[PDB]
Amino acid sequence: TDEVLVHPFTNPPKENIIVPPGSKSISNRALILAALGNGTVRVKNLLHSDDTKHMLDAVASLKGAEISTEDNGETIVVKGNGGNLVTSGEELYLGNAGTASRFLTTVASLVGKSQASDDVILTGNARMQERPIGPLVDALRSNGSEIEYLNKQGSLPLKISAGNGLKGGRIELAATISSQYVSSILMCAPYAKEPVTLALVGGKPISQLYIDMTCAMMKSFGIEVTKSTTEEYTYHIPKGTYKNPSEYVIESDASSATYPLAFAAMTGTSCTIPNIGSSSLQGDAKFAVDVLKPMGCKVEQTTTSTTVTGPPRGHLKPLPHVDMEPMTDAFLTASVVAAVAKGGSSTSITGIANQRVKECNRIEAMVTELAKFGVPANELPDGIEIHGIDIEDLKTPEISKRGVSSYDDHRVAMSFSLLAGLCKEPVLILERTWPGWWDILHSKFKIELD
Ligand SMILES: O=C(O)C1=C[C@@H](OP(=O)(O)O)[C@@H](O)[C@H](O)C1
Repeated sequence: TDEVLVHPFTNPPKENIIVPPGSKSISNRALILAALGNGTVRVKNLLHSDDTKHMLDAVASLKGAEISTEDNGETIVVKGNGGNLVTSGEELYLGNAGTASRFLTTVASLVGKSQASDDVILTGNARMQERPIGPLVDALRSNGSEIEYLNKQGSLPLKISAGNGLKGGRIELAATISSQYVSSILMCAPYAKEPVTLALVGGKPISQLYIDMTCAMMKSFGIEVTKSTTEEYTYHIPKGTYKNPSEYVIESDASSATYPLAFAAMTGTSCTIPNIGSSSLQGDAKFAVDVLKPMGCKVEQTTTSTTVTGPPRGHLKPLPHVDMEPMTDAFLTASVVAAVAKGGSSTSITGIANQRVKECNRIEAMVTELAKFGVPANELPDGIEIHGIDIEDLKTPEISKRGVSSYDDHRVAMSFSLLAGLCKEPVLILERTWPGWWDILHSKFKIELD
């Protein structure tokens, strides 16, 4: 963790066009779906990260899916043959890419034998080898997979016997566990022998929006999942093969999009995200229309683009109540916008209890740091209540608590960098995804730093 001193947004540019990096969640799914699909797909706007880099090399190794890059590595070309994969004999090294290991574990259960090997080995580093993966291994074994823990019980490394495939039919999966286990099974379900009924048991899953994103992406690749008539969390997946589209563009990250949009809202300037609109797979795409618009912003949104122009500085309106369940990651951004919407009514955000168990307690972190700016705030039973003030923010002193703590949480720091820009003197962010945001502050918004 490092330090960054954000200078006031003294005279921002009038208009600004920002294309955020691609979504991580969408990037990771697209590579699995393309590897299993039939046809050659050019994947654009992929987010390069631990998952994708390890995923890319893992798919490269398996026989039956070919990976290459074009246009200076910005285009990933995947040619699938319809999911007829065979072992290379190479151990697939996944580092500590948690999502890749969950997705690839079920892919490996589909792989056929070769003369080099009768199995697929999935490995990773020491942190990988402490990650629990039991609930997924249990469900695949229950469906005919043969999986051996090669080191510690319940984690990678895994040896998955090839040539077995998945029986299909009913697969039961506990609902308390990561949605990434559900998603991992959904994407491989069409390749089971028998059509799959994926029934979550033991309660309601928490990250339902990410299950829905997997289903919608599956539909883009030619396979429509259907929900049960009597069970909200039972999914019926046809047997089939994905049809790879000629091109698939990874949506830019709509959560990251909220920070430049909030900048425009908060400075009385204009920001356009030219490739994120109302047809987005991501709930956070609704931030502009469901948060910034009621708060006094002039907002236009087409199916694929979003433009936000804030009201004059100091003129944001409090949003008396907003349910941010469809977009919980954007509540930190909503909170700093609300901090300068003078009331009147407070801004009350509910539906974000799940946001209390992330890197830090983000609700608690937001209340405590807001106090440092002179912004009253308090927790609600289901969220947060912000008592916005005039842009008479507390003037910042040097080397005497000018530090805003980010609690090692990426989003907390980016949110408070916006509020920092509205103060009368520079503000230092302490204990500081999207490294380019700090670059974009200086290159696009032309904000001085350090
Ligand atoms: O499938 C995905 O891409 C994601 C599902 C969620 O995981 P959990 O269901 O474990 O919360 C989310 O927290 C994570 O950031 C990404």
